[PDB]
Amino acid sequence: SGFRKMAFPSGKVEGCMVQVTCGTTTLNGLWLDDTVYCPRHVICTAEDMLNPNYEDLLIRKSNHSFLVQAGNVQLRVIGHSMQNCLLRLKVDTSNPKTPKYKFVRIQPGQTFSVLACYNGSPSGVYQCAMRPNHTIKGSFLNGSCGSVGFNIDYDCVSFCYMHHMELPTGVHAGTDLEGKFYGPFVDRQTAQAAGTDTTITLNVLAWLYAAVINGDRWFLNRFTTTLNDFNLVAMKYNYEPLTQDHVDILGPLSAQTGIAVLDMCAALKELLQNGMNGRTILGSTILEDEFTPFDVVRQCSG
Amino acid sequence: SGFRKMAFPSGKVEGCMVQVTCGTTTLNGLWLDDTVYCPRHVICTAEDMLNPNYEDLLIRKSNHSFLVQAGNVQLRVIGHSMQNCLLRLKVDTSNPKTPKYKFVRIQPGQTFSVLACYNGSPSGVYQCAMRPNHTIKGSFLNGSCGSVGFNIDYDCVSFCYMHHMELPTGVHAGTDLEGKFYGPFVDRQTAQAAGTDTTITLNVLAWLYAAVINGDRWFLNRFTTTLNDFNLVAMKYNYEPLTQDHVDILGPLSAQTGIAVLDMCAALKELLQNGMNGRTILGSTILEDEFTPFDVVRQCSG
Ligand SMILES: *[C@H](CC(=O)OCC)[C@H](C[C@@H]1CCNC1=O)NC(=O)[C@H](CC#C)n1cccc(NC(=O)c2cc(C)on2)c1=O
Ligand SMILES: *[C@H](CC(=O)OCC)[C@H](C[C@@H]1CCNC1=O)NC(=O)[C@H](CC#C)n1cccc(NC(=O)c2cc(C)on2)c1=O
Repeated sequence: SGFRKMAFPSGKVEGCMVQVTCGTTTLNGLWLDDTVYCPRHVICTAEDMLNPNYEDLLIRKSNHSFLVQAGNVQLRVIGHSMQNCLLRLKVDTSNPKTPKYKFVRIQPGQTFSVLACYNGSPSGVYQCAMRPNHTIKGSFLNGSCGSVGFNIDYDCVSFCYMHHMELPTGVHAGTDLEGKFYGPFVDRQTAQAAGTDTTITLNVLAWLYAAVINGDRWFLNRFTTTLNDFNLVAMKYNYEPLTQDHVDILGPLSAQTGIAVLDMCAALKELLQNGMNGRTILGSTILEDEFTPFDVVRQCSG
Repeated sequence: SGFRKMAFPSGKVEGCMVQVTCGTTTLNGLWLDDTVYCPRHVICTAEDMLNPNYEDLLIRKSNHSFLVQAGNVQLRVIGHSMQNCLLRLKVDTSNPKTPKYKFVRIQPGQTFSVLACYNGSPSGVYQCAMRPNHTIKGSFLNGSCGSVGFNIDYDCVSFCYMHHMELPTGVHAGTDLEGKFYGPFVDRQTAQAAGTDTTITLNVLAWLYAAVINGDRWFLNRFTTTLNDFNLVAMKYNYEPLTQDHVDILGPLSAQTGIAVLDMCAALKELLQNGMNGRTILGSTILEDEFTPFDVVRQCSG
């Protein structure tokens, strides 16, 4: 019945994306009740990037210094504070399109949809995963900062990402909605590097479980193996190692397909060794690891 | 700055997705002003699939025979007609969340976002392209029919797709919002086949133009070639042939990168002949053809 990388619907978040300008510099922010969250680097000038004192740069501002527009209509600011790497700006008006929501801090290999925005307007939406090295392989132009990542859960919106910046390799770094960065990164134009990235092993498996449910069984083999043998191979190929928790978590997809997590791992193990022979799994010629167990069922079961 | 497959934001459409039940059978429909469009096969029973008389099956129904719920609140039906392969159901109430909109009939290789829905609720959103053989490689479970495809253009929503059914290969068929199918397909459980599929040549190019703007130039070469030589190779590899219109259309990305459409085609030509040597373009190990010229700029320029 098909397997696509698919995002959550964006409407609920769309109604929360306001424009924040401070002096000249203009980026997106998130409007939940009478707060507007945006990156603190909104207060920076082109120079205040190599080495900026935020606490200081900010002590040189007031509520009226910041301009917040919903589509075209300004919100009057009445409070402005620093929340780690964000600004928490109080506003005269509380958002009428504010959904049920929570702020969460996703673990690496966990996924979220990004809503890419410019001057407060949403430009598009795509799925991605939080890398082990604590990065994102997003698509983000200049003015994209403030753009958010989120998981929906019925009518509840869980915010997990706000975009701050791009790193050397061409990869993206940002923070939770508590303004606390992901990985060891800082809001400055210094030379910072993402660590070496591993492959999210659990996700790769879930993706085979999905290939199977989608009638794609070629790479299946008879061989089994122990978590122990498999972990030795995983290290070679820079795969994140498998914890029994992970195998328990694949239980539902395991039972659902009548393939034992460890039988599947044996199939993977082989693929890591025996290439793919220019075949395709679900149409991919590489091992997709941006799909959680949860992603897989949700799509393949309701 | 990154290149992702990204959908348009779904909010505008989200507010248009109602549940339509007729007897037992329950699928999604689209609520624009006081009309509800849904597939006509809503009126079918499990048996009325191999060979159903719709005009007849429908002549055996009235306005109250159909149940339309917005989230949970019923819309009173006051008119029910057949619009080719859709139903046009009139309702007591006009939709308060109806956007500016038009109904268009995209050409093959043109793309749209799909909003996958179940019992009137949106489940997720993904980009795809209308294949040359007039199919879609979507992800669609049972109850997904009624789900729509669309292009946004500032605040205007252009509807181009409604989902009717799956075909042998694992591919998806449906219609425009005039109820007129795409390709030679019919709303019946007969054996219908998609033609052989070609590769959307223009899109493959735009995707290299994007790889280039995203600092990915390895596959570039010195060789040029004429539209004529390139078309001969295209046929071999089941690529859709290049019309000068197509090359004119790549003009903006051409100028934008200082690579001449025909210089780029020469690079492609080579790739079709000289594999990829297990390299990646924009991280893909195959030639991506689900990206229009227009898709490419929009993402890489605002
Ligand atoms: C924020 C955009 C925004 O809205 O703010 C301006 C109004 C951007 C997002 C970037 C632009 C390109 N791609 C992105 O993801 N972030 C920045 O530009 C940050 C600002 C902060 C903090 N920033 C500032 C200065 C330099 C850099 N870049 C690098 O450090 C860097 C080094 C290498 C190599 O590649 N990038 C940066 O992200
Ligand atoms: C519509 C789902 C819906 O909401 O209607 C039921 C309430 C589905 C969408 C399908 C389900 C699985 N994947 C999809 O994209 N469409 C149908 O099930 C249609 C109905 C019509 C018209 N339909 C009916 C009967 C058979 C088939 N399938 C095939 O013809 C077929 C043959 C092979 C091989 O694979 N599929 C069908 O789509």
